Amino acid sequence: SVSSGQAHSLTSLAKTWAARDNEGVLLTEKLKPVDAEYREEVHWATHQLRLGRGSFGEVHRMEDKQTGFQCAVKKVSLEVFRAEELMACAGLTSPRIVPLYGAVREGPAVNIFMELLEGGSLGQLVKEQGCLPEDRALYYLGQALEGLEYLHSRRILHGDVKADNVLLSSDGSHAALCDFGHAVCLQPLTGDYIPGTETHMAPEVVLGRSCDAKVDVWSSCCMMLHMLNGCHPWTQFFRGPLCLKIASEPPPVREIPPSCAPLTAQAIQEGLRKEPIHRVSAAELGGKVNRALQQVGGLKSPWRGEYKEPRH
Ligand SMILES: CNc1nc(-c2c[nH]c3ncncc23)ncc1F
Repeated sequence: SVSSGQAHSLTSLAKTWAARDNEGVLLTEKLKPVDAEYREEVHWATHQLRLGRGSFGEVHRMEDKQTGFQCAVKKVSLEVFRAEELMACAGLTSPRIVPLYGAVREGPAVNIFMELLEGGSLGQLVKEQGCLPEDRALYYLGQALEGLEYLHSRRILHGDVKADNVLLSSDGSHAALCDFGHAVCLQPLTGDYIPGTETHMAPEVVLGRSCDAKVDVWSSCCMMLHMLNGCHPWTQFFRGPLCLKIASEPPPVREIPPSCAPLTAQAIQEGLRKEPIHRVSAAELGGKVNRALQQVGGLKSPWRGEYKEPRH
């Protein structure tokens, strides 16, 4: 059956789902079961207009019929369901990670319920604006790294850090990490891995070497270059596949715009060190990014300003 409760009940129940009628745990007052049940189109209803596409399923705006509260729902098949989806975001203290409202299995699918962020993704903002000004880029990279810092401290690796997996609030002030389908647990180094976006992959993952929290740091600076240039790393210079180039070529520091401040350029360099032992952690890179943001003048640029042309 489907009960109200707390994160540990959901995670241990997530292990039984990932190991393989209506069961789960709702972690918030907004979503309420009726007679210990919670079923699609019966106790809650999906909206027709889709929110987007996740890694292992489409994301929809839903609405609880009793309470009237709306949330995001990602339907993931049991055949591709990973317990790390919920363990990466269940009961987290950080505001820079999209909070889990609950997870409920209904037959062959698992319905993951998450808080709505109405501002769209950072990827959509970059597509619309063309590219973001330096202070806006630093600001969002700073908040992404606060989220990563917190995840890494809890032995969780995101595994697909990019603009599409960073949601924004309506006013652009708050940013948070979403989509934990590539999430991996860390031991006192990584375990089993699902591949993220090729352009954001660290050299250690392509070389087949042992990976750790520093993979998300590499990806976060690839996301920084994307924000600044309007295009992913590598793609202006090479055509796919990129794995042999990522392994052999120098890190894409040449894609740092020359307009950038000293501390911004230096921050991107330390985050894009090829050897993960030489590469800064999330917490360390976050410090550099905050200091670089202060150097440039803080967050001055307007929320959805003019269209800056991407690099060609
Ligand atoms: C589209 N990809 C994903 N999106 C969200 C998500 C949560 N809350 C949201 N609010 C507004 N848009 C989107 C979302 N979660 C996981 C995903 F894989």
